Amino acid sequence: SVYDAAAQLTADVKKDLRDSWKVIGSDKKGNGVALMTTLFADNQETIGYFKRLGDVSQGMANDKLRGHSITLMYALQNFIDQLDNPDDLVCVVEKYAVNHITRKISAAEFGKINGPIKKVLASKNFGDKYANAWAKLVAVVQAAL
Amino acid sequence: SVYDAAAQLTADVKKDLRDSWKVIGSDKKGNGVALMTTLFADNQETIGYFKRLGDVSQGMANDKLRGHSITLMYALQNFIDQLDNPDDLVCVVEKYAVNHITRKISAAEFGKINGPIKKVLASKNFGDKYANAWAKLVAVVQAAL
Ligand code: HEM
Ligand code: HEM
Repeated sequence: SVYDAAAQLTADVKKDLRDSWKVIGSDKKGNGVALMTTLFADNQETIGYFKRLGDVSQGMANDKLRGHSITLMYALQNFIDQLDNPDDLVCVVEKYAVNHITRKISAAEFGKINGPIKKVLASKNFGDKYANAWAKLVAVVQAAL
Repeated sequence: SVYDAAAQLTADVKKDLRDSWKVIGSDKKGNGVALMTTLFADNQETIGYFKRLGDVSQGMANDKLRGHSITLMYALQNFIDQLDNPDDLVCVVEKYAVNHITRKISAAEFGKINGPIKKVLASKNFGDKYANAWAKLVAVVQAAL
């Protein structure tokens, strides 16, 4: 359950999430678009779900993709800000889960984002330790799907 | 016609928005729920769009409502952060507009949030000057509806 998954976010996992977010979250537009383009590059099969965005290879020049990417980063910001209170983290996670459930995005599908996160992370000199911390956060959302 | 609506956000309006948000956005959970419960109390008919949230009477104690309220505040945080770049503000405003259009929420219906915003601002002692500034930000989204 999402309640069990939220409990896996221990003291050090939270710390690693905050430390890395401090850097990644500094450039939401830049890292946001980088995140999405990497997803479409590594997992070409996911592009179908983003039909509304249009020509996704345009990257930053695509207003819809840019608007979506920035918005995704504020969702991550939301998660980071709720780390102190698991009750609040859970209700926020379940809120964002609703629309993904509506789009038939499964847990396995959602998990595709870990690759892109690991990459953007590595580009900022944050290794496996941080990639794994984020994978645990993503797992909380997966549990709600 | 979003860009034209954004043109109304002059240097002083943006200054008033940032200053009041410094206070309002410091307690997203508390002020977010206050906004929603005030909307429900002032315009009972708006509850019709929120059947998914359940018993909205519980207010803060209702996990679904709390989750939605906090998330709404990050949309505003997003807007405030994009004020200086019309191109980014516009693509972000249109991104958020998609789901509201899908729910058949008209510009007039969306405009009902102005009353609640005014009361919440007043709670923190921000007068009409600030309420009008926020009305202009809301008008930008209304232009996309
Ligand atoms: C860290 C991971 C992710 C976060 C935090 C996240 C967050 C969001 C948010 C906030 C939205 C905009 C609000 C909405 O319309 O629901 C959204 C939309 C969307 N997300 Fe996710 N998402 C993530 C990963 C994914 C993945 C991996 C997929 C696809 C396999 C996915 C598919 C979608 C789709 C299809 C949309 C709608 C796009 C549109 O038509 O504008 N998301 N996501
Ligand atoms: C300050 C203005 C507002 C902002 C910034 C805002 C923001 C948001 C956000 C971020 C979401 C969650 C993402 C999504 O599903 O699209 C949302 C959902 C929603 N909004 Fe708005 N909204 C505002 C005003 C309103 C008003 C006045 C109404 C209706 C009279 C409305 C009705 C809805 C509904 C029905 C949902 C879905 C809630 C659910 O079932 O969980 N919104 N809004």
